[PDB]
Amino acid sequence: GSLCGRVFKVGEPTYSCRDCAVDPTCVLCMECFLGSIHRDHRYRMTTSGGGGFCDCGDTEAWKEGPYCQKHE
Ligand SMILES: [Zn+2]
Ligand SMILES: [Zn+2]
Ligand SMILES: [Zn+2]
Repeated sequence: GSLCGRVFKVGEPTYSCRDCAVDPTCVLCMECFLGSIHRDHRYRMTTSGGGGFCDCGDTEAWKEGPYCQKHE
């Protein structure tokens, strides 16, 4: 498996799963979030200030479902 790694653009929607995130900075991009188990979870969408990365593939960032359909 691989890691997404996408750099967030100013104003890009970011996705966090409150159930599976190891800490509050753990964030997924749109196309990963919708191809993962976390869409049926308690989640939150916030706008990125720019920078940071999509945490898809980072196994230590998630308690469950560290990968989406694209990256697994
Ligand atoms: Zn991503
Ligand atoms: Zn992904
Ligand atoms: Zn989740």
